[PDB]
Amino acid sequence: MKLQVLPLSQEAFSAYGDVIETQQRDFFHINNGLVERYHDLALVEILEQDRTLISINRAQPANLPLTIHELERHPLGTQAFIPMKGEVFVVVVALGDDKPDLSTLRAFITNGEQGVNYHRNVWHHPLFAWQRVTDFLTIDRGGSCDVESIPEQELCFA
Amino acid sequence: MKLQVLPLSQEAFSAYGDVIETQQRDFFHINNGLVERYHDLALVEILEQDRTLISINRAQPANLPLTIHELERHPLGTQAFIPMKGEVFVVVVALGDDKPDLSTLRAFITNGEQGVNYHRNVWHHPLFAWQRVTDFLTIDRGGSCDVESIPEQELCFA
Repeated sequence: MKLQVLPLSQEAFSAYGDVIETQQRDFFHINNGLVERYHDLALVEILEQDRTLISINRAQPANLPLTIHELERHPLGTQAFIPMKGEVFVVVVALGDDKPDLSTLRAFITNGEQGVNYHRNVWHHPLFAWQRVTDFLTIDRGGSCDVESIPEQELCFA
Repeated sequence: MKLQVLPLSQEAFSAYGDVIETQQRDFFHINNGLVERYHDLALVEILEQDRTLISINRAQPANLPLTIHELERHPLGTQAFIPMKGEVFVVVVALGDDKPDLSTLRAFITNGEQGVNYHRNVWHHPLFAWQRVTDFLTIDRGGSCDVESIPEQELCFA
């Protein structure tokens, strides 16, 4: 089953989470104008844990052609990923209350200038780099989530 | 008044906050080993606000030679800064319950591979880039902090 990978945008990703980027986003000038502050880009949410967690996930690149078969979901908290050095990366998402609703499965490749923030219960493929090793700053609950199998998918670019 | 800038390290910065880096830090292997997760790097803390905020601060470079004279502190929450593209940056910190205790004033230059996380009430100079424009991913309360003047300081490298 082929799954076309589309460019990442806030509009197309609205149902799964937030896109962390500055392009076409509102900001406040701070100081003489030395700093531009692009406020509230991602809705962080953590349940059953007063403290949020900041970590660094160093993910290896995946074998090409990419072909996922599993999906995870964190019902207890959101999870953000921001490339450490501005590298491009891929994400696969899907909705569904019980199991992943295949009709809502989507694949997105970033422009190398945007991060991502998965909303609670959103199904997404486990982290993996694209082309070369990559460091991702993570912002989530990360405690102890839900893995589910799906019909093998072969990601395509076109 | 000259102020020598020392290399940033967790040991020397322990009293002001946390250093977000992977070097010599403990991590868990995830998957067959595709991802390495370096858990809890920074103590995020927010008061009088259920939600944490994630934004991007685009700071202009400062005029050389660097010479600060003000210091701010956020009594209500911590504040993290992580360079977007791995660029080096400088930080000035100091403690003190009421006003900045000048005997604890310190300046630090990062190695371009580390972020920083200011603890509550810690005095730090407002954000500014080094050499060239820089994007910083921020993680704080950012509401509406306390600015205080100090004897002019000229930062030096040696």
